[PDB]
Amino acid sequence: SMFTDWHEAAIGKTHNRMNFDCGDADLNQFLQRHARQNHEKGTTKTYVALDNSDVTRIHGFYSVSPASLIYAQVPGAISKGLGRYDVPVFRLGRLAVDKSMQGQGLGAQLLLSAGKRCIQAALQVGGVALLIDAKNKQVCDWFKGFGAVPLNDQPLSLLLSFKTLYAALSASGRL
Amino acid sequence: MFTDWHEAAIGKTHNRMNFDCGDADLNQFLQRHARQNHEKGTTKTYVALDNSDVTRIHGFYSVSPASLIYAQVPGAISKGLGRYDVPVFRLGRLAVDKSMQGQGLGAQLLLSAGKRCIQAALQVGGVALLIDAKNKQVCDWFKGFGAVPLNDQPLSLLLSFKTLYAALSASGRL
Ligand SMILES: CC(=O)SCCNC(=O)CCNC(=O)[C@H](O)C(C)(C)COP(=O)(O)OP(=O)(O)OC[C@H]1O[C@@H](n2cnc3c(N)ncnc32)[C@H](O)[C@@H]1OP(=O)(O)O
Ligand SMILES: CC(=O)SCCNC(=O)CCNC(=O)[C@H](O)C(C)(C)COP(=O)(O)OP(=O)(O)OC[C@H]1O[C@@H](n2cnc3c(N)ncnc32)[C@H](O)[C@@H]1OP(=O)(O)O
Repeated sequence: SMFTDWHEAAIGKTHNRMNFDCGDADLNQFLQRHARQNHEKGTTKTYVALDNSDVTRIHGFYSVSPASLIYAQVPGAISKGLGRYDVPVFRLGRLAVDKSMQGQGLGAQLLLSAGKRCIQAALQVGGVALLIDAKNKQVCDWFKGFGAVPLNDQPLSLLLSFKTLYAALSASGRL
Repeated sequence: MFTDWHEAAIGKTHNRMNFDCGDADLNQFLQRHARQNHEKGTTKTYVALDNSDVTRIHGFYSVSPASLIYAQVPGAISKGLGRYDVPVFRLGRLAVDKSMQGQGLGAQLLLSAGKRCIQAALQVGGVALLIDAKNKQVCDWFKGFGAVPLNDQPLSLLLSFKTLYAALSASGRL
């Protein structure tokens, strides 16, 4: 039942950013107004899930950028053995699926794709987790279902460690 | 310019004891932390190895992803009303053995660190190297490559990828 008739690419000028509605105006507007320009500037890189038949149709997207957190915010399961210093991460700044395609596994595939992409980059430049600011309790619970864990004093901000993500990629044959 | 060296990720074969850049904190980092931090993923360290002795470290640098709050970055323009970060890579360490200093190895490793981070940023973002200078002397060294201080921290500098890419493209490295 999982939707797989799509392919991943960097956001580009040919893609239909207007005909996307994930149900959250802020994410729709980011795709419309900011994703492509930010990608070219380098402030955040956005990747789209494109329909295999209509290559202009965006089924979903995610966006990443390098970041860091102070030691006080990081749960000990991640910071154990690292010393009392800033923790390098990648922020998953955006993740969205078009409402017409939701609940079909595309969000899960995109989260794992983002994690794989950041893990690969971290082999060159460092980083140990994805940092996620969840919009609400429901979204927070969605990320917790993949092993993301809340920051120490910010319950809606989560860390999904590359250790957790690597194990999930392994168990699902996605390495 | 000293060029009889090659670059590798820090590993178990390299001689981390026989290295002295004249700064004890940086020697101790190389001895105690560089390799373990590389394997843990908190910072990646790359060494300049003598072409005649693959265990001999002449210099090294270390990098990691980071972010800076808008308020620290000169000229940071916002697309929203809320708090935002400028995505960077920290150049956490840069050092050259005292016997090899003044021969352009530090400059070469700075450009190598910039190249490596620019290439990663093509996948995952980032716009500059962030450098915490040890003192005024080191601060001026980085300023010699166009590094600009943060707004309220004169010893912390940003070296834009715009600057680094121009040099690497001109020299054929990118
Ligand atoms: C960082 C931020 O931007 S936070 C804001 C996040 N974005 C939004 O809230 C925008 C609005 N919502 C959306 O875009 C989407 O609904 C998302 C991204 C939240 C969810 O993605 P969707 O594609 O809608 O749903 P999802 O990918 O969960 O599809 C469910 C399938 O994924 C997989 N899946 C979901 N959760 C799990 C899990 N915990 N473990 C294993 N597999 C899972 C399964 O295959 C599941 O199908 P099944 O439960 O029927 O077997
Ligand atoms: C991030 C941190 O860790 S801050 C702490 C920095 N590290 C230290 O302080 C440790 C102790 N010091 C050192 O390890 C070294 O002395 C360093 C890294 C500071 C300098 O590296 P070195 O290899 O000693 O010096 P450097 O690479 O500048 O050698 C000079 C050559 O570099 C090149 N170079 C240096 N500055 C410039 C410049 N502004 N523009 C162009 N080329 C330059 C030139 O080729 C120059 O040779 P020339 O002036 O004879 O033509």
